[PDB]
Amino acid sequence: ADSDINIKTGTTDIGSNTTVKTGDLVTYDKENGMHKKVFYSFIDDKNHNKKLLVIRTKGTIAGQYRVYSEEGANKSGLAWPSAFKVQLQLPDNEVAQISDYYPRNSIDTKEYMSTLTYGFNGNGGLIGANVSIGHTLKYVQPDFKTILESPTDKKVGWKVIFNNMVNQNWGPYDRDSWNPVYGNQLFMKTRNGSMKAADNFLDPNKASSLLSSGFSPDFATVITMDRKASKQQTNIDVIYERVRDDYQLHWTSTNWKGTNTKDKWTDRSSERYKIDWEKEEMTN
Amino acid sequence: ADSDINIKTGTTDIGSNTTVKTGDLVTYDKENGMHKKVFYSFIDDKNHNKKLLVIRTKGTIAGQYRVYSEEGANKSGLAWPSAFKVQLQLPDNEVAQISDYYPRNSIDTKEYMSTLTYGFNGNGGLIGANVSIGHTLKYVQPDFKTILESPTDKKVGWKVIFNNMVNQNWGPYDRDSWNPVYGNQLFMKTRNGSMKAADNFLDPNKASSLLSSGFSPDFATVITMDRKASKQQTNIDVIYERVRDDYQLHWTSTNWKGTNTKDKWTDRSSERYKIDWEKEEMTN
Amino acid sequence: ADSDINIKTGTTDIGSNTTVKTGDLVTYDKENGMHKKVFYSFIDDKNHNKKLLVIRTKGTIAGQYRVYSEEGANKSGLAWPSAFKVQLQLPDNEVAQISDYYPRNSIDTKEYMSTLTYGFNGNGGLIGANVSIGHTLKYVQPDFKTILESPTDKKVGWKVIFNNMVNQNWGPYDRDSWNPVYGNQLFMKTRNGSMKAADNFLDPNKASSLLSSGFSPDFATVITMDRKASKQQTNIDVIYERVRDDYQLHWTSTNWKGTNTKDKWTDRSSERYKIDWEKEEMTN
Amino acid sequence: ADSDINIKTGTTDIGSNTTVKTGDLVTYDKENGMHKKVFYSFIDDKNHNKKLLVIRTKGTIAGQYRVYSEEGANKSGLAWPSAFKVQLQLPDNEVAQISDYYPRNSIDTKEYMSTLTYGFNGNGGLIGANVSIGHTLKYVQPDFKTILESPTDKKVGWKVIFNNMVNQNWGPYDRDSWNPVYGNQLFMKTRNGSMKAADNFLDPNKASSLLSSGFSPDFATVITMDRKASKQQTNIDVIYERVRDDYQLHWTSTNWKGTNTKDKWTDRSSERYKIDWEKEEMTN
Amino acid sequence: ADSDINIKTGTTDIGSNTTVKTGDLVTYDKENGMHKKVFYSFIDDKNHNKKLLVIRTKGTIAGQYRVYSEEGANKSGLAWPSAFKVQLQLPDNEVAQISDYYPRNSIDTKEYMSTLTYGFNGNGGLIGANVSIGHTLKYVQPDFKTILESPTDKKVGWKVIFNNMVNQNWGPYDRDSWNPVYGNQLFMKTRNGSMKAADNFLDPNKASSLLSSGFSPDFATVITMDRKASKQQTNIDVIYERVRDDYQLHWTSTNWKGTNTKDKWTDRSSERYKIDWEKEEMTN
Amino acid sequence: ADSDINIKTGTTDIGSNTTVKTGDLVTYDKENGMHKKVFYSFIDDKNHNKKLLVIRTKGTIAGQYRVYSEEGANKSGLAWPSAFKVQLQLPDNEVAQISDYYPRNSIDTKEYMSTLTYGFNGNGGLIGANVSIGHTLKYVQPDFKTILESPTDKKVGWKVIFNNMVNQNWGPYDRDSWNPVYGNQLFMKTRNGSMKAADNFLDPNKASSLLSSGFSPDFATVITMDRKASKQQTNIDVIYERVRDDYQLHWTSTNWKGTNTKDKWTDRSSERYKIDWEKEEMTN
Amino acid sequence: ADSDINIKTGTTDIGSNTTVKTGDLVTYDKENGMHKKVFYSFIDDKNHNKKLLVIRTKGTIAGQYRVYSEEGANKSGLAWPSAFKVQLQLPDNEVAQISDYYPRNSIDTKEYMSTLTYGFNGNGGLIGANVSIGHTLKYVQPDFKTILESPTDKKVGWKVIFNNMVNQNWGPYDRDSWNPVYGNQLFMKTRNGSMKAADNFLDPNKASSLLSSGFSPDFATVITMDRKASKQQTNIDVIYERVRDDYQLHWTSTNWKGTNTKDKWTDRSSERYKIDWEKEEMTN
Repeated sequence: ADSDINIKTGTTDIGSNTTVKTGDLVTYDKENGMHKKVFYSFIDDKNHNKKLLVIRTKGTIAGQYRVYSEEGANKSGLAWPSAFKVQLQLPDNEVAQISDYYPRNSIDTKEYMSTLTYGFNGNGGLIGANVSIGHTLKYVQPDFKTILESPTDKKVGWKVIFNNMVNQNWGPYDRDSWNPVYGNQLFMKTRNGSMKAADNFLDPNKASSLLSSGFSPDFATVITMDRKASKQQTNIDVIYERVRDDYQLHWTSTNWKGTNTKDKWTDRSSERYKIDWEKEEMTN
Repeated sequence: ADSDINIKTGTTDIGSNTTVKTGDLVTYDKENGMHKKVFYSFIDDKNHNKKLLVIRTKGTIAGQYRVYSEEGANKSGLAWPSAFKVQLQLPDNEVAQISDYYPRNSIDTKEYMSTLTYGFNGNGGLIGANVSIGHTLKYVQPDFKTILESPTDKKVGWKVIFNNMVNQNWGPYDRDSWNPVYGNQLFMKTRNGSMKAADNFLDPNKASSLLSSGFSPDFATVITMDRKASKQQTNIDVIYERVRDDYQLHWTSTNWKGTNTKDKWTDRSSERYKIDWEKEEMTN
Repeated sequence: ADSDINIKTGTTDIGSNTTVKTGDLVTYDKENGMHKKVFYSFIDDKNHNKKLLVIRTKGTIAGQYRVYSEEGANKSGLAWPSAFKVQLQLPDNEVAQISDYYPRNSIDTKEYMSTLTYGFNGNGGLIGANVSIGHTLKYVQPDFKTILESPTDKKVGWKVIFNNMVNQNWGPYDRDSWNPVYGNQLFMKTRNGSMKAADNFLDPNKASSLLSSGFSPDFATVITMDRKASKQQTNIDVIYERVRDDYQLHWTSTNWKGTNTKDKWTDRSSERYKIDWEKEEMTN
Repeated sequence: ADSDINIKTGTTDIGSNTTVKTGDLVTYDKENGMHKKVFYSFIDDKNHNKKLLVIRTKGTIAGQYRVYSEEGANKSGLAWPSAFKVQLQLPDNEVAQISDYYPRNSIDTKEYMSTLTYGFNGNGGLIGANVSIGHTLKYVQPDFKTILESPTDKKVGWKVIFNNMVNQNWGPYDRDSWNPVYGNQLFMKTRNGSMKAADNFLDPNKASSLLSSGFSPDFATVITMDRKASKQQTNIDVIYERVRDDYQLHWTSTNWKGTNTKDKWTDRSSERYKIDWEKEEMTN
Repeated sequence: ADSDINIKTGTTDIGSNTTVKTGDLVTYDKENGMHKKVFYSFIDDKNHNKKLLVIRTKGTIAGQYRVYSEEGANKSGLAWPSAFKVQLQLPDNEVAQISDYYPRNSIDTKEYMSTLTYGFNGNGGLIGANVSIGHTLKYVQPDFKTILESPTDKKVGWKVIFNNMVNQNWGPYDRDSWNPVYGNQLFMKTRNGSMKAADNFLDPNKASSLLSSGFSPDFATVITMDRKASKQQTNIDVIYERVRDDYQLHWTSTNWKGTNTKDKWTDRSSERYKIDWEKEEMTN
Repeated sequence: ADSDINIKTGTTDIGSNTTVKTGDLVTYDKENGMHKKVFYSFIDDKNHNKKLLVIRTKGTIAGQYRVYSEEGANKSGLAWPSAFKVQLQLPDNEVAQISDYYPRNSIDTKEYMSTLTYGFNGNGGLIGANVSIGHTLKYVQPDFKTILESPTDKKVGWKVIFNNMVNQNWGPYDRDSWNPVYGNQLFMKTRNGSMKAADNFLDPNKASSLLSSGFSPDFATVITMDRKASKQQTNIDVIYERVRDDYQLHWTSTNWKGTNTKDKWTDRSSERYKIDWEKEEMTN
Repeated sequence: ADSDINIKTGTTDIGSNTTVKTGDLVTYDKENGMHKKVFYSFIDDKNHNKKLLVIRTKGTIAGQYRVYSEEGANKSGLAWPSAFKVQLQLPDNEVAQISDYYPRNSIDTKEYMSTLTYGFNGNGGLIGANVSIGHTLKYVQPDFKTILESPTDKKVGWKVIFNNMVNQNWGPYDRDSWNPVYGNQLFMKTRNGSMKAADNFLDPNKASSLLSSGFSPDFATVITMDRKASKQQTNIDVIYERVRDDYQLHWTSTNWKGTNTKDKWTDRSSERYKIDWEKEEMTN
């Protein structure tokens, strides 16, 4: 892009020959098991008109993939995290504004084709099967899709939701995955087994790593502030969320039918913060 | 290209050993939900005869993918954005001129072939089926095609229109996608379901990310101005648009037939701007 | 190549530790809708015996893809650009000479093979079907082929002609694409439709981007001049062309048969220019 | 990411123009055969508010893949390592905190498709076989999955567990791999052989290299400490583990049926360590 | 290679910290339409014992792809270039010697294996069909093969000959391509057409770009000379060739049979040159 | 990894702004035909607490692929090297310790999924053929697998053993490769031939290059030593091994049955060495 | 490797901040048509204990692919080069030793798995067809294999032998390629033709480029010498070889059967040389 306009590389960039102020803020949630890391770097480029503070939202959010409760030798349920979210918010009254953020929403690329279709040899003719022709396509489906919640001048949000999961190397089961005979098969182990329901749950290790241990954010954001602002201080609200579902399962005495509610429980490890732009330091 | 003429890399470039002026202008639309970011960098290279101001049109445009209205337990509609556009315009009287822009329109590459065709073994002969031979091809179709509206010395425009969308992992449905029995199936959930029409709409998360939250421009442009101009100031008109369609659906008591009008509503978050070339600053 | 002779990289290059003169010339065609950009960079390397001026032919040429005329509810035509050309010419009397140019004409790579052929099991024998064996191949066909018109010491020409186009994801139709029953199907929408012919044309957005808006040159050239020339000035003739065709269509009351003439109309946005080698500046 | 916000590369980084202190600590387990390497590098960047000590956990853990015992000409067993783990722990009372770690848990990418499905030619119709359509998919399964145990402010853990193994180039056998007739076939050599059971074990060289010799960690971690801490010293607990299983096998006089217990034995080469932050040295 | 011996990159190279002399020689053939470009760069490295002059043979050779003559409404011919050659020669008496040249002759890589062959189920047995097994292979065939004519201390030659060409996307026709019924089909348009033979020739644009306009050399060579030579001057003979064939065609009143002679005509734009090693300049 | 923690590249590295001592030790085995090369480089980084001497084990080990003996017109054998090994050892009493080594043992990656399996159309149902489903898989098998012998604080060992070999482009024969009718076919030429057995051996050139000439180590190791050690000297034991097998073959008057013993003969070109850490030199 | 031990790149290398002596030696064989180029670069690194002279064996060896003799209208032969070899030798008495060489012998990588095999549906059972299962495999076979002759402290040799060749795009014929009916088909043109045998030979241009013109070595070697040697001079013996075969062919009056002898003739362009290590110059 930059070099495509024949501009020398790095000419239209920022963060050079200046004294920046980085930092390190670490916080842990003893109850929800959520790790927090908001590594920052203040930018005060002279050529750049406004101030900057690139916010790197590191850390991790645990999974808590465990059997929360059992209700008999044939009935039991499991709670698993379904959507880790980070909706950072900035108070309206503050003049500070979000101006750039990564990741973002990118186009999804398909690859469609057509193999063979003709009216044979021995054989007005506007059959409806004209769409019933070669339809070869291809694309990929990551199990967790890092979406970007539609931001604004105040709130920048992300949502890493559950797309689908493969079980027993058979069927890309998703958040609904309903089979009338067997119910849902998201984390099943035996279809017609007679084992204990609490113990008849798919092993967390042989599944996606995100569910078992957790997920680690690596998202980034920059907030821009007027250089001539009287008060060089704002409020950063960091919010780590989790959406546990209720993947219940019961034995119909013939096969195991399971039902999963949507967003049964939520967690919110919100945390206030203060930015000392004058000191170019994010106070803990 | 440059090195292919044996020129040393970077010799025929601009933006070196000079003092450039960058900046930051952020604006948000409280009603249309449109974000605006026009990050700029003034260029005043001595070897280069004219002035420059590379305009980087960042920001985002929301999607507003929601059920706008319902008209009964069997009839309802949805409004979804179809074409985000950025048609920046510059007044005619101003001597400032656009000279380069990215992205542009690139050639589309196919890959055609032929598998097998012959007159068997046991078998003048100019059958019409000579085109009915091996026709294997391959290419890709992004769901949103970032077109470049044919620019001029004043107006440089872009249009990120909707190419197609895949639903239920079955059929690359597009802006027309008409099936006489079922109507349009762009965002359907159940074909023969009996659920509420307002609630019988495909979930925004399991679709393209652009529709749900929105789309973020990353387009760039440069306007060149005479170095000996008496008045070192022009007018930049930044325009963010959206084209919501009207994807209604109704139950024929047998199956759900939906119709989508074209360009039912539009939005235009136009914004005047002033460039202080003398100050090498884009005033807010 | 250079390093293959064990020469240090960049040793046999030009454009280093010297003062070059770049520039910017912008011009627009109010009638033909053609943009012009001849970004230049003068080279006066001391080690290099001759002078240089690398000419970068940027800009764009509009498409003007519109329904030029209609001749009844069943007969109508469309004019679409078929070959954008840039034939720069330099007057013969001038000693200035072209010496290098990019792009050029490159070899086309096929990939041929053979799957299976044998005289079975139960089965002198020099059948003509010895060529009727495994014939698997593969290669790519870009829709617009940037050819290099055979240059000389005076004229360097390019021609970006139309190779083929895919319609309805069915058939790589080309500049002739004749089917006796249906005529030409380059930009058809309905084969047996009853809609208005002027409105029965394939949408420009769902086709190649070049036809709808236009095409943007990025070609480059260098002209070399004697360093001891008495008159340090020549004449650059920049020429942007377009070849609109006449893709008419008519309804045979059974199906739509269309005919496309070849090179029905042309445009030539020729422009004289003057090079001030003494000033190392391209005067507008 | 960094350059996507147009920041100059390396601007938002640490570890520059400062005097760091590296080191080398080597320790070996004469009994368990575990190698230990905790290569370290102290960081005291002035711009960075806190202290750092990036911990590189090199070394190796042997496999001890040998026939531990035999119980007759037809019955014998083998002990093989199933899960190498490194759960470094830091005492709670110490203010030192973990802030970043690599590797982490990444999304798993599938690639799903659909080949062909239609209601033929000669042939309401809501068959249950609508999911019985083209389901072409592909992905990769590494035999050892480097998982990241859900960390916290004190404990950062890893677990390189056994995913699956291919035997005789036939069947991706895993940790359960139960066939009722033949039992488990993880490390079998002959299915209906009459050879000695202790000698009827798959050769360690023609299997995964990890089991035979061992596995070498290359994991990394950084602990951050308050710069104004009164006591500049903490306690690093490095722990190398192993989980030997009991892959026994017996001859049923017709075929060899083997059973593998889960986590029969474990090893823990825990090692206390002391960090002299004042000296910027990790004492052995 | 160099770094594989642990040598620092660039240590065993030439052309550093020295004053080289480049240049520019341009010449055009007003009759044969051949462009000549012998861009040069003198090398006088002190560490290197001998002198150098790396010769870069740029320029182009036209195609002259036109209907040379017609001999009736059914008989006509076409002349097309078949082998562009550059055989640079240096006089024997001169002590100057060629020492390195690019391109060179490289190995051709195949990729072969077997799919399936077995003696079925129901079925000494040394059938001759043991070679009639899986023969899947793959490789590529460029249409023009840049061969390196076997050089010597005096003559360094190249030959870019015609390998094959694809017509009508059907059959990789080559320099012989004989079919008894239809003759040769190298540049045919209609097999059983009744159109004028002079006009019944494949369009040059829809074929390889080399034939229509021409081909551009980019070959390189270096000649090494004794540093203590009394006479610091030699003679460079640059030779650009072309081999037009005679692709005639005639109508047998049933189908068009064409014959192509081999090397019917040739062209030789030889050019003497003088090297002033003392001046480190290639005089025109 | 390093940059993933946002550390500047090269910050956590060693071997900079210091004076290192390299060297060159060459030795050849006149009898076993083993070449020895232990290229070294002493490291004395001030920031690094300990000393270093990176040991690069270059050289080669011959193959000696020849017909060692013949025992009649129908019986003969061949000796071929099966496992080149380099087990460097360091005496226990010496405080010097191995701390890092490359290559190491890496995970093996498969690629598995399913094509198609269903219960047809016209057709409780827990058939054992549920594993008999789409089992498409693929991976690579190098013929010589560079394993890493499980090291310790004293001995670091490698073993490049024979995985498999392809003969006659038919069958990936391995170290056992037993066919009851034909015996082993590792290096056979004719299955039912009548030629001399000593001459009926597969040509060494049309096989793997390692067997014919030999194999060249490129392995590396580093030993770390206490900086405050009283005696700055240890003993490096370099050992190059070879494991010739006995691939005999005999004619059963119908077909050639061959047998290959395991590890029939071995060679050990052990060599003592002395490191003068004080001189920073490896004495020959 | 180097950076894998966390060593800074280039730390354990040679050839830096020192004055090296390159050179240029050119020689041509007027009879055998062999070019000779032994480009050299002396290395005298102070840190490195020994001396160095990296030998780059450039040049070329002609092919002489011509019809050597004809013996009747039906019988004729062709001589073609089969194995270009470079066996450089150094006299035993000289202390100079070879220590590193490129290219070397590398492992060959296959890619094998199974597609489908099962005992059907309607169908102890240890059939011999258990090896008759999915055997999909793939790998590459270059036509000329650059082998490394097993070197020693004195002689370093290479051998670029003929692997196979494809004729008529049908069959990868090799050095034996015997078919009883047609004989050898290495360079045949017509199988049942009646043309002159001397003229019935495959055209050299439509075959591998190596045979027609020749092959160009690019091999490299380094010889190391004691720095304290009394006599700083040795003897380099450069040897370029060729192995012409005798590919005769005769007409059996039904088909053309050809026989090719092995190594019928050889050539040896040996050349003595002298190294002046004191002068750091390779005298011609």
